[PDB]
Amino acid sequence: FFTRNGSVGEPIPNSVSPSDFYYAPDSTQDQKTLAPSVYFGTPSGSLVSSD
Amino acid sequence: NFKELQQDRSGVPLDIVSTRCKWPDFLKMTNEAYGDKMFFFGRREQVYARHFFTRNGSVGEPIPNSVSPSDFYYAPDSTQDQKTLAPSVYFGTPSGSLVSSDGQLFNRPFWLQRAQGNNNGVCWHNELFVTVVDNTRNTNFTISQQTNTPNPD
Amino acid sequence: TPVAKVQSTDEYVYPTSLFCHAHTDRLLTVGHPFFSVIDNDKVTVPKVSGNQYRVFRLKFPDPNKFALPQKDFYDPEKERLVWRLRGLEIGRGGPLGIGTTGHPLFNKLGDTENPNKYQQGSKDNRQNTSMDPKQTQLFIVGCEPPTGEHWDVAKPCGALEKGDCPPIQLVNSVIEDGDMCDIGFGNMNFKELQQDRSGVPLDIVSTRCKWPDFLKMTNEAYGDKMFFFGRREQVYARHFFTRNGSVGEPIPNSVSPSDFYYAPDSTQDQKTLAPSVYFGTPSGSLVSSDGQLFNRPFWLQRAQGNNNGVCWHNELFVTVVDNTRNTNFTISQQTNTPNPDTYDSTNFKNYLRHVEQFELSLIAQLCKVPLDPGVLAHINTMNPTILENWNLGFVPPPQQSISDDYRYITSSATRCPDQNPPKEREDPYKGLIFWEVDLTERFSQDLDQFALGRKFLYQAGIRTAV
Amino acid sequence: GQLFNRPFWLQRAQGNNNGVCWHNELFVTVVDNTRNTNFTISQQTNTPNPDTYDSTNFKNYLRHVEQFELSLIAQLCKVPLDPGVLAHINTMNPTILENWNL
Amino acid sequence: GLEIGRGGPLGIGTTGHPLFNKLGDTENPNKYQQGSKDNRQNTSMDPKQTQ
Amino acid sequence: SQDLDQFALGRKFLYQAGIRTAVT
Amino acid sequence: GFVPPPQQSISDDYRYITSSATRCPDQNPPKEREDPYKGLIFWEVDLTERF
Repeated sequence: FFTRNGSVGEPIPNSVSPSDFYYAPDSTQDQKTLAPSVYFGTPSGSLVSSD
Repeated sequence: NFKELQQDRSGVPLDIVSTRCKWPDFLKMTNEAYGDKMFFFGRREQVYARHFFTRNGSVGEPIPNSVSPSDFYYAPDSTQDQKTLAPSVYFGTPSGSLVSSDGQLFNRPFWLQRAQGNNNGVCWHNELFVTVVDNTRNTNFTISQQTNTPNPD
Repeated sequence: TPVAKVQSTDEYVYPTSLFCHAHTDRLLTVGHPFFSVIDNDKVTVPKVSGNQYRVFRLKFPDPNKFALPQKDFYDPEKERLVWRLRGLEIGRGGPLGIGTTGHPLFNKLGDTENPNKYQQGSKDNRQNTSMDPKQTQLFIVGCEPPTGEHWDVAKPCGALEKGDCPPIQLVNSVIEDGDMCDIGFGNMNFKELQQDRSGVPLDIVSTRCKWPDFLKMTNEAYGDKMFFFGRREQVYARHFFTRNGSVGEPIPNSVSPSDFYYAPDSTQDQKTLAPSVYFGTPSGSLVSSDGQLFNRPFWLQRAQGNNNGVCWHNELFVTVVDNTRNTNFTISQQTNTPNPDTYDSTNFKNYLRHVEQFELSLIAQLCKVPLDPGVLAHINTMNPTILENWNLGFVPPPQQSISDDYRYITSSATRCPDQNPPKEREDPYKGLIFWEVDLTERFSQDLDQFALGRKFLYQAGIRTAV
Repeated sequence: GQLFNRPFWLQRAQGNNNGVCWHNELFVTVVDNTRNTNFTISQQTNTPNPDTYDSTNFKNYLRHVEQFELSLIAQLCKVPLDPGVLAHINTMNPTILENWNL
Repeated sequence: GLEIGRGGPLGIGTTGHPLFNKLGDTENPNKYQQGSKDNRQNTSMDPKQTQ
Repeated sequence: SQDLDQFALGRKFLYQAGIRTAVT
Repeated sequence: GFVPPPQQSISDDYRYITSSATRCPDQNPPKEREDPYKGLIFWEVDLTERF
C-alpha cells in the first residue's frame, strides 16, 4: 500500500467527518503539512494452481 | 456514527471519518410482520486483521492495578523504562483478502420462488428497492495532469 | 429393585402435535472488552468481550398450568406435561470482524522467529504486545448447565521451595455467563498458574479460560448437559516469542541429537544460554460469512444422548461463543474545552467499547408423561426435583398439631413468640451467573407469524390454513 | 480437518486380517499435532512481597497436558479348529495356539 | 468400531534450540555477510502439522 | 459391557446399524 | 432391589497414585462393602480362580 508524489489536485477538505470537526496539526513542527492522500495498492494474483 | 463518537476526527480513514457506517438489520427486517423491507437477500463478508496498532491520546480509563491489567499489573516502578504504561487502546487494521471470480454474487440470475416473509415478491405501490454493496470492484484509478506545461524535459 | 440401564425419553415421554413458538425481543449488551470499569466497587461499565461464554438460562412457562380449551387429551390425575425443544435459532446482529487484545507490560524478551544476532538480559524487559486470539464458534443446548474443563493448581504430596513449578490438575466446572473461552494459550487458570501477571493479554491475565468438556458431557448417563452442539475453531502461529525470567528448569547438558555434551565455551557471547521458554502469539485467520454457525435454524430431530430434547424443569441452557464479531469500537472524547484549532494528544480521551447483539428463537413441542409406578420411580432416580416441581410426590406425612396462638404477642406477661423463621430456599443454581432470559410471557401458538415458526412449517410441510 | 472425535466402523480391513484381535491385543497409534499447546506457567517462588517487577524474581516453566479417551465396539467371533485351520494358524503365528491349548 | 476421544482445545505449540546452527538468513540478504567461532543463535519454529 | 446404548460409541453403533434397544 | 442413585458413580482414577501434587491416595475411608471381620485374623484363602 503506497502513496503518490506530485502537486495535490484536490486537497483534503478542512472538515473531518469522523469527528464532525476541523483538524490541522498546527501544534506540531512535523504534521503541519499533510502527506499525499493519493494512495495506490500493488496488485497480486496469488498462487497459480493446476486445478 | 464516526462523526459524533470520535471527536478526534482521525481515528478511521478519510471516507468514513465523518460518515456513518451502517450494517443491514437482518434481525429486524426478517421479524417484520408483513415481510416488505426484504423478501430475498444474500451476503458474502470476509476480513482478517492485517496490522495491530495503538491509539495516541490521554487515557480514558486507566488500567486497574489488580490482575485486570495483565503484564502491566506488576508495576515496573523500579525501572525507568516502564514506569508509565503504553496506551492499552489497541485497534487492528482490517483487510478483506483476495477477491475471486468464483465468489461473485452478481452477474447471476436469481429466481424469487418462495420469499422469506409473507410478502411473496409483490411489488406494492409499483415500487421496488434493490440494495447493492460490491467491495470487489472498488479499484480507484490514479489520474495525472501536466499542469505546468508538457514543454520541459 | 426398580430398573438399571438409562432408557431413551422416547419410551416414557409421549409427544403431541402441539407446537409453540417462543423468542426473545433482542438482547443487547455494551461494555469494555478487557476489564470492568468500576468507581471503587460498583460496576460502572461491565466487561463485555467477544471471547466470553454467553450462557443463556431460558425460563419456560410451566405447561401444567396452561389453560388449554379442551384438556381431554391429558389427565392431570395421572399425567404431567413437559416442553421438548424441536427447533432453535441463534440470531447474531453485529457485522463480522476481528478484535485484538494485548498487555502494556507483556513478559516477552525478544523475537526468536529469526534472530540477526545473539542477545542480552536485564530487569523489566516487558513489552507492549497485542494479538488477535484463536477464532472460535460454538453452540451447546441442554436442560442442565454446560461442563467446562481447565488446568489448575493442585496441592503437591510434599513441600516445595519458593518459586517451584505449580502442579497441574484438570478441573471441571460449570461454564457461566462471562467466563472466558480458550484463546490459543490453553485452558488454564491464569490467576493461580501465572504469578507474573504479565504472561498473557489483559482480558485473560486474571481469568480462567475454559473449554467445553465434550468427553464428559457426551459420556454422562442421562445426556442432559447437551443434546446438540456445533463448533468451529481455527488458529495459526503468527509470531514466535521468548519469555524473560529466572529459568526454572535448565536445559540438560547432554545433547541427544549428537550423543555429546555441548557448551558455548569457544564463543564468549553465547556462554549464557538464552531463554528456552517459548510462546507463540495465536491468530484466528480470515473470518467469513460462509463459515458461519449462527443465523441458521437447527431442527433437533434425534438428540446425542437419551434425553431427546426434553426440557426438564421448564429450563433450557443455550451456550454461545462467537469470536467472529469481536470488533472493539474505539471511542474518543474531547476533554477540557471544545475550542482548540490544533491537535494535541492531551486534549482527547481514548476509550474502548464492545457491543454484542443476540436474538433467540425456539420451537417447543408439548409432550405428555403418564406417571405410572415404574415411570415415577425412574423419574425420581433420575432427578427428584422433577417430581417435587410437579405436584404428585411427597404425600402428606404428619397430622395436625396445636400452636396455642397467644392473643397479645407483644405483651410482657407471656414468653416471647418470635418464630416466623424461613426465608425462601429454592434455587440450587443460585451461586452461578447466567444470562437469564424469561420466555414465560413469550409463548405463542401462531407459528406462521414468526420467522423461525414459518421456517419450521415450511420444513415440516404443514402450510398455514387458508 | 480433524480425524479424531469421530467413530470409525471397520466394515472391511485393508489386508487379510479383517479386524481380528489375535492374542487378545490391540494397538492404537495416535499422533495429534493440532493440540500441541504448551502452557507457559511461572511461579513467584523467589518473590513473596515485591510490588516492582524484576526478572530475577519470577521463575518460568513449560508444561503440556494431553487428554485421550478410547472407545471400541468388539464382536465375539468363534473359530472351529480342525487340522487345516490348526496348521494354518500354527504357520501364521505359533504363539496363538501356544496361548490357547490344542 | 473405534473412536479416539481428544479433550484439550485446538492449538499450535512451538519449539526451538537456544543454540541453533544458523549462520545467516538467505531468503532475502541485502549484501554479503561474515563468520567466526560459535555463530549459533536462539531460534524457534512451529513444526509440520501431522495427524 | 454388553449394554451398548449406555455409552456414546455404543449408541452410535446402534444408531448406525438400526438395532434399537427394546422399549420396556 | 436398588435403582441407580440420581448422583452417578463416575470415579476419577489417576494413573500414577503415589506421585506428589495429586492431593492424597484418595481412598482412606472404608465406607462401601467392608465386612465386619476387618478386626479378625484368618488364613484367607482365595478360591476365585480355582473353580
